Amino acid sequence: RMKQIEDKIEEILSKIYHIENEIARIKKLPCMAKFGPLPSKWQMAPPCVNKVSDWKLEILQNGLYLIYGQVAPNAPFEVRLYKNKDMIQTLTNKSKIQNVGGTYELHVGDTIDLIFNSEHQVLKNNTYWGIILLANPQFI
Amino acid sequence: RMKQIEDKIEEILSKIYHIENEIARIKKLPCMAKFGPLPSKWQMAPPCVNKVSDWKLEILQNGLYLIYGQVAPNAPFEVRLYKNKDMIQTLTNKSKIQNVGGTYELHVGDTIDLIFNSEHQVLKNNTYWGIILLANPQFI
Amino acid sequence: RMKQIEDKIEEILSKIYHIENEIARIKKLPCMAKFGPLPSKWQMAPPCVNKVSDWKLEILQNGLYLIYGQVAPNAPFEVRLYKNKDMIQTLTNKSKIQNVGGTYELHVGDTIDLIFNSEHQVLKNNTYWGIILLANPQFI
Repeated sequence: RMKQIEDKIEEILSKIYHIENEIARIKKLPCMAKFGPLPSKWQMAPPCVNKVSDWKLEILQNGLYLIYGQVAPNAPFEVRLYKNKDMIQTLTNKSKIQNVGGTYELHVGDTIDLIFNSEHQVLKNNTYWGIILLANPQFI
Repeated sequence: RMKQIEDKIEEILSKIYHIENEIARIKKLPCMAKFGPLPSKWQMAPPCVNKVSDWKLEILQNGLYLIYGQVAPNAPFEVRLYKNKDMIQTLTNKSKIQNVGGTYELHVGDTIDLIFNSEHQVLKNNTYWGIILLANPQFI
Repeated sequence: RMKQIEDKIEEILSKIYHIENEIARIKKLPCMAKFGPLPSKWQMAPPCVNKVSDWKLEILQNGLYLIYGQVAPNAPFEVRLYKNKDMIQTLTNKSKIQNVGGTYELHVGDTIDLIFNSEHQVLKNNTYWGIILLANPQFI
């Protein structure tokens, strides 16, 4: 009868250890990435995105993303944000620092790219763009 | 004295079971909805919103929402997003695919509607809009 | 041998109490602030922001923020949103209610201010702006 009690106590300790493991994991528990400003390249925080090349990223998780950034201006001025082949934003103003992005549903395999007409039209040390995953509902 | 120990062990098991219940619930624990592209109608992920009619939704929780979507163009072109009776955005460009929405504080009872000037001006299979609840602070 | 069992049971109870404390804290666990519409002044929900003056706020945590609001129009019309000294948005339209803000990376010490050309150009009872912290990755 002592042995039973002692065997239950051993089982209880083990469950408590398991629980503290679950709690540790809960305490630890969004996906984001940013390119630039140079000299910084891709910075990230399963991944929802994969860097492709400078200024260009690939989406690895279906979902609702917010894209953000700024282009600092330094041949007509033109900076374009692309989703795959579709131009999704064009920046045209050479005087002011301009915001880039918006909220987009994106699917596995999509790419996002920020392309400069002339590389030297832009102050690469105050120009950057990033992305954050807001949600991944089943319907996307 | 054995009985006490055994009764405490029974009480402990029950508390552990309760704890694992609380953990299960924590592990399980945003509100979102999307209309379209057709043939899809309302898709959702207490609810913060209630569908009203096609393209139209009602808010059931006070809060800060982000509205998103795109209108794919196919009589002057005009698509309008409404909050109640107030037009909150107008889309006028027949060439490019255009984003819809922005961040809005919304209150219980508000409605959001996307209204097309001509139904057939739009490619309904690449046009959709959705909403996500970002936060519900007391001040809204 | 009884004493050992009893001492283990005491230790177990204490661990369970600790666990329920951790769970309580987990259950309790975004930073936001809103100014206006008047007569309301600053409303908030370590803080990520500190009010400075009416319509003006200081950032105390590095991070990615979404700024939102609306200006309800009532000398050429001009309302400007500032980040430090940089104008980041200008509102110029005296007919429609206009959205303010966008997504911005902000650093400790930055200020955000909404400045009216003429105070009485605006309906202060339907004009307000607010901010929400989306994320604080190491790279900001």
